[PDB]
Amino acid sequence: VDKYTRARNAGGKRAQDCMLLAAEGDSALSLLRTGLTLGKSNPSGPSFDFCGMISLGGVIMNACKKVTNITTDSGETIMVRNEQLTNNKVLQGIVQVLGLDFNCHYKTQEERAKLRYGCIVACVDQDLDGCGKILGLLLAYFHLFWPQLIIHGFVKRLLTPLIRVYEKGKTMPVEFYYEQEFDAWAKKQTSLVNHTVKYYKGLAAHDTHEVKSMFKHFDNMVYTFTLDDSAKELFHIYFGGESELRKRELCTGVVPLTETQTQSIHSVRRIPCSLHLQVDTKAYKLDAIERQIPNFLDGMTRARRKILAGGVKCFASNNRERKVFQFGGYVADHMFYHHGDMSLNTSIIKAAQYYPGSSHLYPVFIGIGSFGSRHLGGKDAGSPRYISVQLASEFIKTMFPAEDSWLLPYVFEDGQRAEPEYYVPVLPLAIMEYGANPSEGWKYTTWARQLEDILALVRAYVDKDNPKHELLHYAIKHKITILPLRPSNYNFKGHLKRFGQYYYSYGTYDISEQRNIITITELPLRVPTVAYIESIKKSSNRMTFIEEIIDYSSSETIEILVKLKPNSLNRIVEEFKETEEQDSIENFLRLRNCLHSHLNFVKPKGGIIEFNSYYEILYAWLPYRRELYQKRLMREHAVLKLRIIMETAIVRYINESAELNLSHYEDEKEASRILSEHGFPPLNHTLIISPEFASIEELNQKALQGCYTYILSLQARELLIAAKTRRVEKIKKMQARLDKVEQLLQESPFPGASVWLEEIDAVEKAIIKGRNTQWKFH
Amino acid sequence: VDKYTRARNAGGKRAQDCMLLAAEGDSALSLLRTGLTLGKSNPSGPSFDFCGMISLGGVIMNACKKVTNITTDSGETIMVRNEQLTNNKVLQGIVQVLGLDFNCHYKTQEERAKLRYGCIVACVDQDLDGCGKILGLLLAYFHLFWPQLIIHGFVKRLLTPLIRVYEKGKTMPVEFYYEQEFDAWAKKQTSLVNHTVKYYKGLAAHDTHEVKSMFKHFDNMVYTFTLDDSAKELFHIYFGGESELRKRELCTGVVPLTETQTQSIHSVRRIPCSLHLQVDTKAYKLDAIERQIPNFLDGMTRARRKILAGGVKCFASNNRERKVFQFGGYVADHMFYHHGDMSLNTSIIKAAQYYPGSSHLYPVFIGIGSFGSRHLGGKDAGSPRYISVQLASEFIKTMFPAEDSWLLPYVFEDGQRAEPEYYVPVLPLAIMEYGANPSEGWKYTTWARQLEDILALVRAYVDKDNPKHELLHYAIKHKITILPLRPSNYNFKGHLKRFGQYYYSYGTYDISEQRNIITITELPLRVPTVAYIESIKKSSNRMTFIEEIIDYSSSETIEILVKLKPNSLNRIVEEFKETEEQDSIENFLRLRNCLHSHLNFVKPKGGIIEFNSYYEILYAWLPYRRELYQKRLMREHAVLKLRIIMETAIVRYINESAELNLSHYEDEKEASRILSEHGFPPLNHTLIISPEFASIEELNQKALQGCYTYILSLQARELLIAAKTRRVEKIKKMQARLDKVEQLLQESPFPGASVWLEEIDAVEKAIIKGRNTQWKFH
DNA sequence: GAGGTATGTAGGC
DNA sequence: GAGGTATGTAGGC
DNA sequence: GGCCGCCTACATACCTC
DNA sequence: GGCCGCCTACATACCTC
Ligand SMILES: COc1cc([C@@H]2c3cc4c(cc3[C@@H](O[C@@H]3O[C@@H]5CO[C@@H](C)O[C@H]5[C@H](O)[C@H]3O)[C@H]3COC(=O)[C@H]23)OCO4)cc(OC)c1O
Ligand SMILES: COc1cc([C@@H]2c3cc4c(cc3[C@@H](O[C@@H]3O[C@@H]5CO[C@@H](C)O[C@H]5[C@H](O)[C@H]3O)[C@H]3COC(=O)[C@H]23)OCO4)cc(OC)c1O
Ligand SMILES: [Mg+2]
Ligand SMILES: [Mg+2]
Repeated sequence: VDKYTRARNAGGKRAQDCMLLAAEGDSALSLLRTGLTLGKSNPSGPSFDFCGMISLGGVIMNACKKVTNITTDSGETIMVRNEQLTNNKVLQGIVQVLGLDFNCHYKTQEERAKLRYGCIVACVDQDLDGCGKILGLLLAYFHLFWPQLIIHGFVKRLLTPLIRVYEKGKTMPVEFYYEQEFDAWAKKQTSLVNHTVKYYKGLAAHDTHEVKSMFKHFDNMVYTFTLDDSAKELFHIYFGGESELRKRELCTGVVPLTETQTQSIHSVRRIPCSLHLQVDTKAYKLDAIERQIPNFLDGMTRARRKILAGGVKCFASNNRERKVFQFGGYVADHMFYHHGDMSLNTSIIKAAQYYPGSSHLYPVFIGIGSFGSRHLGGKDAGSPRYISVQLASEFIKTMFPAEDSWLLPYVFEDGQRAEPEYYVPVLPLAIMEYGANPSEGWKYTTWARQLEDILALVRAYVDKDNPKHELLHYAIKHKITILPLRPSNYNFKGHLKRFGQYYYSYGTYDISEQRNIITITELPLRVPTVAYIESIKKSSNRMTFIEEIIDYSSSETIEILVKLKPNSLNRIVEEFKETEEQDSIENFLRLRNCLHSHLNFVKPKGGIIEFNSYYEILYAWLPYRRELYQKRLMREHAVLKLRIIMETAIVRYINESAELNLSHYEDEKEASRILSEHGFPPLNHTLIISPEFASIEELNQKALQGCYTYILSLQARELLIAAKTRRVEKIKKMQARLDKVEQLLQESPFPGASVWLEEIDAVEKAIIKGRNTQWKFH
Repeated sequence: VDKYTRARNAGGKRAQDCMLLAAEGDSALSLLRTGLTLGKSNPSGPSFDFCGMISLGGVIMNACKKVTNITTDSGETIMVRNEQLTNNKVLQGIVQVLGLDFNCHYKTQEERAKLRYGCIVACVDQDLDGCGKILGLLLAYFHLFWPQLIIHGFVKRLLTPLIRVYEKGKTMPVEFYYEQEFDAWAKKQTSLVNHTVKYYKGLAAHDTHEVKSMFKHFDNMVYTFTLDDSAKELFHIYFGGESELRKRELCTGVVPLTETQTQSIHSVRRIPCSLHLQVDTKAYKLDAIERQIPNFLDGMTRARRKILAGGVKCFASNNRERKVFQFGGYVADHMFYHHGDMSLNTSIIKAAQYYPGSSHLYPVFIGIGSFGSRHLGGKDAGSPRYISVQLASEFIKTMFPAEDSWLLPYVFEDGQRAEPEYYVPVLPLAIMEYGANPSEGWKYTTWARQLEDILALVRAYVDKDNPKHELLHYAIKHKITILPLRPSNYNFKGHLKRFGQYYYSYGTYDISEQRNIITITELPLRVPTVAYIESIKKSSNRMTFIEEIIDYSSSETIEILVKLKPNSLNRIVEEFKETEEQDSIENFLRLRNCLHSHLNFVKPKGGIIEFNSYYEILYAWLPYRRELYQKRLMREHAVLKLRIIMETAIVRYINESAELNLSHYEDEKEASRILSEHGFPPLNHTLIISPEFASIEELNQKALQGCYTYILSLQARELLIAAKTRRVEKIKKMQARLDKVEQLLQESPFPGASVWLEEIDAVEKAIIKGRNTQWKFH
């Protein structure tokens, strides 16, 4: 068994006194090695005797979905392990280490005494990924096979502090375990004075003195799992079985533990399995749902919106090419991505990919390097080390305006601003892209719609001159859906058809009877075009009718020749019995693809939402964009009023500076006093010149007060009359813009509808420019 | 054979038309895959037929040092391959692919026809590492075993452009191959207008259109190696044999190719092996010498000083902990490290390590995490992802002053400033650290001296009040070396002894005759203390006298018990015959270590230098520090005079601003004209407030001219009388400092000697503070 | 007297 | 009517 | 996310005649 | 510096009675 340092005096007569430390990873392995190799000067703490160490190798395989429970009709319920379940390395290694067998029920004391270890202790990072997923899977495995071990306290975990607050002059921390508990303590505290807060997002984050202090009290922080009667149904719901049983379980939200329950947990270290599944596992499931399911407003997940915000910040100053690993490091540093860089780099590569049938029809990045062709389905991309990306600055700036970004709700990580909670683009991305992802109860599949039907719908909704504007609003009222929405034909030489309530994409083929070669030039929408030939070479009877398959397709195009038997050409027609929707050759070559859509997204609040059609998603996305435009115009009006009054005061001071002559006043106090005496308005120029994320009410409440720094901070060069004339012209331009904004707020359909129209035209032009340049705008 | 995609139609009757593409890495593999899978629309270019692909897996093993050439006395010179040479994976894979046997000499045409490929083509990055090292090793292998293959043009390479300059409106580049050629072309060019310069520091840097254009002319850029009569001695010198034979070969410098030779190379693609060894291999050897051998001024290699400069820039704003991989990415991005991050992260970890016997006695970083203990010799450090570092801000700022860093010579990469060419600290790091590195002809071994003898020497050199000042200067004159230099005793409980001309470090042991257990508590200076017990468990007779060895040592301390045979205690004394320098037990347990020093460093110019003693290194380091102090004081004097005159002009304008009243002047032109009329001095305040990297002559030549921006850029708040009084006091302080500087330049030993003394005291205090806090200054 | 074997360091492929 | 087998996507371990 | 072949020198061990 | 086991759902194939 690899990554297993055997504990001495284990497996013998003293085996009942030995514990096995199951680590979720190698960082936990290193922490355990340090703690157990403390050795001398720490006799109370454990050493490698009576303490074995084993790694779980990340998450483990869910055995609830592997067991079959067949042939229980013989009077006994026998459970048969899957061959994939039998051949797993980590589970069989754990079974070998413990010396346990599946056939035996560990009822009496002797059966447990047969074990090679007294108990198994799990050490995982104090986070959702590991405390609720890895530990949850391990607990489910043990409950599924040997419930008596959990009942008799064979399974336990070592609990580590997530957050430590140190008060100055005191060496003991508060070691809080959950974010909610720490927040409650902080709000209970009068102030955070002389308090240093440290977050341990992983076991390896602990320091040498910290791990020494932990292992000094290693007899503590060890909690035994207990099995209740209600735990069976919870284990069945969360792991294994039908997905729907957990769907209705994951649409509610995590119920926090009562104070009495937490007090019982900490007083005596006996964690019920039901409570663990209710809290930690459910929290992990909800987080994974919010992490792997896109938000319908921006059509992109937390990872991809985080990447987009990081790219916007990184490439704003200069659009120079950046290596994928460097950009991922920048995103993790600035956007507070605390998971890793393998998945982040993979997500960046996927976001920057662009080929026929790729997931992203309008990528947010332009990629320099080899990002993979349609033939490998994006799997042939090069390493992130030697691959560069750039921000599609014009497409993003026309699709995600910065002024909109200023007014979006934002996610705050540890009190610091991070990527926005959601973006509200001028056009719905959730309808314009492809995707097929499972996530802990819900599957997400989306097929992109044409960028002619969506444009028509949005323009008819916004433009009052559109003849279908009133009809479209009535459709919004009563869900008529008068205008059509159709799958995108871009980069697809086949043809889409609709039968019943389903769409099918067909590849095209050429038959040369005299040459007896079948030429296929376009395959279904998202087939990898290389796994396709493997599928057609593995169909037993399909391969019998043919002799050779050669792939002459270059990049971006498909051209495959099939040499078949001379007498089979008619026989195939007799073999497959073509229907009205697919031909005999299409049936033979699997050229038809039924496209299914699972329109499951996450709400802006954080829940799950399911749409029956793409019209519903569009109708849900419309009001958010309307309200964003309206509030953006209102904020622009307010800030422009403030800027006009500030600039008028500035010009007045520039005019009167000769008369005032503040060169003979003591300091800023006297100068501010005399400026207030002369009637100059007090206002904080920092907020006026840059409101940033300032709402209307706070903008007003902060601009009503302030200092006279605007007057004091202006340089001598601004006193020249040319600068004053430029300032006056700027005031005229700003007041004209203010009048235009006031006109915009009174527009007939809704405020800012015309601005939405020009934005739509600009983003359409940018998208066309991208399409006709292979998404290489240079 | 792994990483080998067999070419079709190879190994048969058409094998003579097939070529094998030997790639130094997987990025080259990806480039070759793209080029060969271009396929359609590129019929002239090659495809996977007639073109095999194989990876070299980085550098290969040098077979010149593995062959033995034994038993040639039988009338024939038979060469015997080493078992390590036989068992190498990559070389045997290449041999299998080609179908080459070692016994046969490929004289006639039939023997070459027996080969499975027509020729072997090497593709490597156009840089010193790969074109001169990997290709050089491959050429040496082929020349050593089958010279007739090189003679008959079996070995060839594909050459790629290092630098491409594109002129606007023209699609063809200039594709320059060497830095010298590109520099000559650029200086020949009148100006760099409408020219875009792209550097390809690796094959994967090429773009899709670029690789398509390259493979369109793939019949070109293929150069066959030719063997000359003079190539045998060159191959022997550069690879294999004695090191000294190349020592005198690497102390000269690379001789550039003549224009006629380069014209012959590019006319007919026939590269002589002698020219390749003379240019590319020698350049690689010189670069590796400069890369792996520290500079005696700062005692750190190019990578290490690059890391130091990157850390100084990164942690200057905030000393917050940074992950090792993040810091390595920052260093690579800002200091232009174009090799990787594996070696960079390893170097960062080694630089931040601190334990008894570690290489760095005074690390430049304080490490948060597990950097490894003395037991594994630093090999037990954790992964760079979960390990943090901080800059030892006070130690660095007292040891590498910033004002010194302003005046150092700097390395410019592609016209952009990078880490300094060398640091010259207040105390010689080359004398105060450990190290043992081979580098292409020279070995570097250094044992740190005590930080009491070095301090005494430097203080006696600098302080004129020291009673040995004149004696030390006379010693400098005639190399007496009156004062002693001894190895450091810190973190070493043993004792150093000197015999003849060599120093020996001894571990200490305690003998308990009644207990019959030998307890060793301190081992030699740099033994890993775990490989030590492996060495003592592998000595056949040394293990016979003993029964058990147990390691009770914790971190930072050594405590090992040896249980030996009851009657062996006296027999060991009879077995080993103790000498006057080592005892019988010390001989038995290998507790004596002779410390050897190979004082080989790199000159600031770029050569190699060898010192016979540490006194020579100290005497070489002293004048550089003296001159830096003198020039720093000169620059301070000049810039302080400039700041005095600028501030006096500023105060005069602030006083007269009421009378001037520039508020009625049209623009900056008239304002500057009237200021010049009033007698205000013109000078560029940007250089005055921050000369940054500016010499005396350029500082003067730029300060004599300038604009009046200093007057125009000052804010209104500065016109208050308190600001004017503060400015006047600042002028008084700066003039007093100027007088003190003028006094400093007239100091008796040399200018700035006293400043050197205070610097020495400050760095000694900071070092002591680190020493007594386990290098954890917090 | 016998050497050729294996190790080991930092900066790189 | 027979189900259990294998695959496959993106974000994570 | 760990792990593994190589170069370069030079000294020091062991091993075998 | 590449490469490899897992979770999550769901539809669609094949395979076998
Ligand atoms: C060895 O050390 C540990 C490894 C792991 C697993 C892991 C486990 C594996 C395994 C591979 C991996 C690997 O995943 C790979 O990442 C790749 C990243 O690029 C993308 C393109 O492709 C991904 C592979 O699809 C995936 O397989 C690790 C990445 O980060 C992890 O957490 C993964 O192959 C065999 O078992 C967990 C640990 O404890 C927490 C460890 O200590
Ligand atoms: C697989 O892909 C390639 C690999 C390579 C080699 C390499 C080769 C190896 C091998 C390992 C390695 C590995 O070195 C390892 O790095 C580690 C980095 O952390 C430090 C602590 O420890 C280092 C190991 O001491 C070293 O062994 C690569 C790192 O960068 C390289 O260049 C190395 O084990 C077997 O053969 C070259 C290529 O073409 C250019 C490749 O395509
Ligand atoms: Mg985690
Ligand atoms: Mg290179």
